[PDB]
Amino acid sequence: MQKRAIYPGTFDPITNGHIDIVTRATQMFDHVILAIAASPSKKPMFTLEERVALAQQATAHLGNVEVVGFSDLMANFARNQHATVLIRGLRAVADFEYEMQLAHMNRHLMPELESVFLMPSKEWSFISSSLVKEVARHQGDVTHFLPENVHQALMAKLAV
Amino acid sequence: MQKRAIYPGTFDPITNGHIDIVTRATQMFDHVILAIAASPSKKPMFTLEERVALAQQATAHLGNVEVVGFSDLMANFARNQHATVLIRGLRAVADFEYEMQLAHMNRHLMPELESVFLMPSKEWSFISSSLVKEVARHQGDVTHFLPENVHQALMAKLAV
Amino acid sequence: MQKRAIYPGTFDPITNGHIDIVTRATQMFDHVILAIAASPSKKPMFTLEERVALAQQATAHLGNVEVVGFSDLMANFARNQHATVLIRGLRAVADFEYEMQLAHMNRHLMPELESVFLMPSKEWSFISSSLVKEVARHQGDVTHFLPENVHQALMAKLAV
Amino acid sequence: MQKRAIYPGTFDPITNGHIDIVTRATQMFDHVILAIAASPSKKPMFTLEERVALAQQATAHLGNVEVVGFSDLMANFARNQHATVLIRGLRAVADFEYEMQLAHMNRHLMPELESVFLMPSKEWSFISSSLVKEVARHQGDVTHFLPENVHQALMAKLAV
Amino acid sequence: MQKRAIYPGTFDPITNGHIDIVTRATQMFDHVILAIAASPSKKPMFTLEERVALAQQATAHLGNVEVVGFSDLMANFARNQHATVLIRGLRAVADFEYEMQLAHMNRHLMPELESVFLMPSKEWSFISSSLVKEVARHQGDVTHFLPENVHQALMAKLAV
Amino acid sequence: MQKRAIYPGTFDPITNGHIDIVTRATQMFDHVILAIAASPSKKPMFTLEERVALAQQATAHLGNVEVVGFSDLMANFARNQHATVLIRGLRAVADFEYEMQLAHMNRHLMPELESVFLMPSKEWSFISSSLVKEVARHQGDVTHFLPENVHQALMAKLAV
Ligand SMILES: COc1ccc(Oc2cccc([C@@H](C)Nc3nc4n(n3)C(=O)CC(C)=N4)c2)cc1
Ligand SMILES: COc1ccc(Oc2cccc([C@@H](C)Nc3nc4n(n3)C(=O)CC(C)=N4)c2)cc1
Ligand SMILES: COc1ccc(Oc2cccc([C@@H](C)Nc3nc4n(n3)C(=O)CC(C)=N4)c2)cc1
Ligand SMILES: COc1ccc(Oc2cccc([C@@H](C)Nc3nc4n(n3)C(=O)CC(C)=N4)c2)cc1
Ligand SMILES: COc1ccc(Oc2cccc([C@@H](C)Nc3nc4n(n3)C(=O)CC(C)=N4)c2)cc1
Ligand SMILES: COc1ccc(Oc2cccc([C@@H](C)Nc3nc4n(n3)C(=O)CC(C)=N4)c2)cc1
Repeated sequence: MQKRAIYPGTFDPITNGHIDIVTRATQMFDHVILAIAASPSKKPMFTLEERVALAQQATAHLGNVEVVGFSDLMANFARNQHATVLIRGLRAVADFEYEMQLAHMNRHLMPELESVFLMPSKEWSFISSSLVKEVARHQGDVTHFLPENVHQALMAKLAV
Repeated sequence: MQKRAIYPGTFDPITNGHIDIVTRATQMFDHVILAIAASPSKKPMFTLEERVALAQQATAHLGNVEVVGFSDLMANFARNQHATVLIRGLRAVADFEYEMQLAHMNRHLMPELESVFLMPSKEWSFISSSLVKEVARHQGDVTHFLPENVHQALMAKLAV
Repeated sequence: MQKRAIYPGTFDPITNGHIDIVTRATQMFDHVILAIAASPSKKPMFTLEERVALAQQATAHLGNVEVVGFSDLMANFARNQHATVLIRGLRAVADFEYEMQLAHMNRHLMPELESVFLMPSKEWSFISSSLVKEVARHQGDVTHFLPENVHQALMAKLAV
Repeated sequence: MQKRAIYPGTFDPITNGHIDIVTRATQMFDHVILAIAASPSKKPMFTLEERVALAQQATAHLGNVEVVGFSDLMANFARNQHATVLIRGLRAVADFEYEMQLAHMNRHLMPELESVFLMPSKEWSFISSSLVKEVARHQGDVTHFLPENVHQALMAKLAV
Repeated sequence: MQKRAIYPGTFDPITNGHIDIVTRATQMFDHVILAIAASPSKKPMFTLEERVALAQQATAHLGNVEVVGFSDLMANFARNQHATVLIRGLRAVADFEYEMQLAHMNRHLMPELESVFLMPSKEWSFISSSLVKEVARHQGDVTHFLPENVHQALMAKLAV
Repeated sequence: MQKRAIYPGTFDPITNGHIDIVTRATQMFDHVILAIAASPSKKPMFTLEERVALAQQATAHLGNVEVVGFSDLMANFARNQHATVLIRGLRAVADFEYEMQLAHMNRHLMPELESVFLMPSKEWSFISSSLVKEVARHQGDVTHFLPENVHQALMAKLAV
């Protein structure tokens, strides 16, 4: 069906939970666009360029992933990427309720973009980019939760 | 029973979800005070005066609605408006849990002010003022979710 | 106003949580119909005649409560009773989810019947007729959760 | 791709919510197996032969749907059918919790079967086969929630 | 300290999730009573004598565990056993809601019994005795979720 | 078992809900460290020194409580305090979901630190330090929710 899926988010930084979801998406769809939202208003730890480079390196082993950045309305960027599948990761109820609101909003903005929720391994079901950054800024060991390239970049960013 | 109900919130800006709730309240109670909290600390998109004017225009077709602004403790403002009914809208679990805490707190502050939860149409069960503003600031079409006067005011506010 | 409200359920048996909710309803509506479903509850410990007599005695002090048995679809009975307000009690998240489904269904069946959710005192926010029956059947003290007449009828029921 | 997806359940009876989910699945996968469990549902109102015939007629317009009965563990049937995608529908939080448990269990049983959660239209986000049956058995109108053939079979079933 | 803790349930059958919770309890309290309810579970697959023998063998390596059958209200048995700590396991939101209701009820029945909630490993955070039984009865592999003796008894039970 | 428990948080300011939890912990464990996180990035109302002094005065009647401040990773501070028990308070689902993520993270950081959740009285099940501060800054009466010393300090802080 030459299916194109988009997996959007801030990925600040991309975690093993995100790698898990994008890997599951590549096994299901022909082409996956991992889309990184700039979102400067949220004051990200890494620049958009840094996040794109980290995600490209962390997904280099998957042949059907394309990493790109965007500052647009996500649904407009998905239409412009010719995506018909919108990948979401399902971890907690609080995330699920907010994802339900976003999916109904995205369906009003682009009805042909089908929201699909994938479930990560139990190993990453309790992690987030925010939680990993919080632990790391207090010098806690987060090597288990991030791709090697990302872990070294996070340590460097926090070292000033 | 000459019942007076208060429907408080930031209404920044008032949405079709809020119009739905206030319409249901006017069919049940003799007089409904739609109470707009100034809350400058939360940095609202619209000034309190702008929110009051938008809500007055959006509820002008309902004869038993009175739009007012407040900066007081909500329960003190409700007592001062002679309200005995406190209208809340019920959409998601995250909102419900926080509304439960506020209702127990409001009952300690003013036990005769009865919290009543009304449920909006399925059409507005996944929207919020925050979500509409987020979509609009990324140029997404939010005409369906707001009264006409509000939609034009929101576009003007974002146009700088 | 001259609002007619209906508060339906199995009330098997009526608890202090139900008395709390029906009391709050009588403070805001002119007439409250406490509607007892003829259908068996998940138990069903008390017969309809027992449930009606217990509810009548336990609400006798409330001048604007009418206790009535019904066997139809609740909305069909609410319609024939000219009720325009449907009282529901909200204790927790599990309650909320199921009550939201029922409220959207009741609105489809009878749109002129408005669902209103009231919150009981913290005192009764963790009880149900089911829990009370399980504890009492297993020789636990439930005196605090019931009107005196219900406590007497429950002891009589468990003795035989 | 040539992806084979399975959408299992009791479908007792198949509703407009199930038609919505199976339609979305046919738009993203080459072949969709709508798998009907031989096991009784919490009711079980319609026999397996009735459930299959109703689902076949209600999905006849979808060229890539195959309606099939099964009695094994769902994952055992998905495995023998060479399905690599497992379609689930997500309506609310109560659904989510139980579906998460089942998805982790299905991944343990058949890791090559990827669980995918789709969201139905807001129109069907508050219905289930169970709720439809309870309303219809109690003389309530459920026409809007069902395909025409199912509505006809349900009236015939309740008449006898 | 000399704290006596009680960990009650049907344990039909005892799983690796229950072993995980009882092990954590033995690491913090001097004596742990693993209390098996004589009452049938939603199934009830194993008889009380089978449930006790299985739990005894599966906890034999833990020196401070005492496996005991009971038929009374749990709090009545905890009281007579001089337990001051009541062990509960928390896996998900559905568990949490019901456990909160039970904990407030147990505190009313026996205030000197303190409810303590422990979290199992992520490995067992999505299993229950009910789910294990449904999968095994339908010819699914549940070996990973059970102690070896329980796995052997379950195969023997399903064979006849 | 000479058990040492740590009860960490921002306690900005310590409430009657926190006093309830720490009192339950002192009845179960030999020594309880009430650990106050500095967290200057969150812009606390009270300085770390003020929070420590308020908590010491509010827990002076409990002989086995030690109040200390920390700016470290919480798990490292717990190891350095020789704690093997981590006290958490369980009020709402939103808190529970976040507490589940923190407990799995804390278990990866310090597996021998056992997270234990205690449930406060129904009286404090709907309060938080944030909610009390919000009500107080709008001049609402919060005397019921705080120890006397804390209430007077909060009034003084808000009086400028
Ligand atoms: C499931 O819905 C998603 C998923 C990921 C998304 O990625 C991000 C993350 C941060 C910032 C942005 C910015 C650049 N654009 C954007 N587009 C939106 N935004 N924000 C909303 O707030 C709501 C909405 C429906 N569409 C996008 C956006 C929406
Ligand atoms: C259901 O309870 C509600 C509903 C709507 C409300 O409206 C707002 C919105 C934003 C700001 C304010 C300010 C001006 N006054 C206020 N009064 C409060 N506030 N804040 C709380 O934070 C908590 C509380 C119990 N009472 C009021 C307040 C409370
Ligand atoms: C908030 O909705 C309510 C509230 C209380 C109710 O009372 C009961 C309790 C038990 C049994 C019945 C029987 C006699 N009639 C009935 N009417 C229904 N029923 N069952 C459903 O299952 C679903 C539905 C939407 N309407 C009514 C019914 C519906
Ligand atoms: C998302 O998991 C699903 C989805 C739909 C399913 O369909 C049904 C419905 C009713 C009855 C059955 C019977 C025939 N087989 C079955 N297979 C199971 N069963 N029961 C469980 O209880 C748990 C489990 C993980 N697998 C299947 C089964 C599992
Ligand atoms: C956390 O509360 C618990 C935990 C485990 C328990 O174990 C079981 C399991 C199944 C059956 C029973 C029977 C024998 N006694 C019992 N005691 C109860 N029961 N049932 C209730 O239904 C509610 C309640 C508060 N106390 C006990 C009981 C209560
Ligand atoms: C149940 O887990 C808890 C409970 C209370 C805590 O106390 C606080 C409160 C605010 C600030 C801090 C700072 C000083 N240290 C810290 N340590 C952390 N932090 N932050 C996280 O964000 C996540 C995490 C797993 N460990 C600690 C921290 C974690």
